[PDB]
Amino acid sequence: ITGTSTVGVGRGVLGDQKNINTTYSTYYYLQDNTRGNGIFTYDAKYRTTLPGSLWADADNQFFASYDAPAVDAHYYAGVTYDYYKNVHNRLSYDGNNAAIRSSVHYSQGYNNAFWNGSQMVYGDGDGQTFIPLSGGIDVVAHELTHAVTDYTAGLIYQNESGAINEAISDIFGTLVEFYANKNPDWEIGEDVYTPGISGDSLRSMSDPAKYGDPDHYSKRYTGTQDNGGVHINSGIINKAAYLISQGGTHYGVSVVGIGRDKLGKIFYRALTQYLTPTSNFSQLRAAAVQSATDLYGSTSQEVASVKQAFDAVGVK
Ligand SMILES: [Ca+2]
Ligand SMILES: [Ca+2]
Ligand SMILES: [Ca+2]
Ligand SMILES: [Ca+2]
Ligand SMILES: [Zn+2]
Repeated sequence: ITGTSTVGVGRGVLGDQKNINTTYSTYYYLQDNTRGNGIFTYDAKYRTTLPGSLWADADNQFFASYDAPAVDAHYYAGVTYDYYKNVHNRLSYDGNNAAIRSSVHYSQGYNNAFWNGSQMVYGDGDGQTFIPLSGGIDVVAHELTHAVTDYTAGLIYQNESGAINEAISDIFGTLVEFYANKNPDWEIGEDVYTPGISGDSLRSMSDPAKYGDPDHYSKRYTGTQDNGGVHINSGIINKAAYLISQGGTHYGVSVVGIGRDKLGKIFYRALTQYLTPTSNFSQLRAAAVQSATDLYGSTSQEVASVKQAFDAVGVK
């Protein structure tokens, strides 16, 4: 809508207060004009019809419990946009400031969130397996990174290339969590998964096997579930990425960490320069090595740590 850019205040899913960018024209809408061509948040009102209605509010105050997922989806889309702009010089997901759109209150008791090809969608959860999914910044950034992947490498959502696709979203979802820097960890979804159980998460990058996910190529899932295990075999790549950043010894191979910034720069380059739609794990290794070579030299510690980390998870 056309109006005056302004600032509202609201409470998110976890009860924390934040400021959000809004647009005023009779109502106050969740439209943020300060970022590229805009961030737009919609109410799907418990239906599956998308996008729903652009979020309208009478007083620019978003403290109703019904408002909370909209506040978070809107605010964390913001932070994610900022991460890509400030750290990798990418303007929105298409690289040309495309509008970011999100719908919340999608369906009823829906325990997921997804990028549908054109927008993010967030369920409310059923109140015991999940609370509203936009409450976790790693989740929001994971979903938005899918949009990024679709516009660059375009990894097919199947088998190994799908696992890479999922791993890239977890990796940057985690980097974005560290960027916004409030309780960052190497777990996925910990803020919104099982509200009545502390210490757990949906997936772990530091130890994927914690939840039964492979952490070595020899343990990869080769059946047909989950599109050939795109959320399962990603644990192998997630583990490599964790090692590259933080270091450690894994299956007897030792890896010197090079830290988060470099891991981000390497994986973003691999993603935007060398990965293609059918890249498999072995090609991801070559892409990451080549990336680190471009950035730090063939005989750097960085190239050596990348090699170390893929040897550790059994990927040649
Ligand atoms: Ca209000
Ligand atoms: Ca966290
Ligand atoms: Ca996390
Ligand atoms: Ca939990
Ligand atoms: Zn995903």
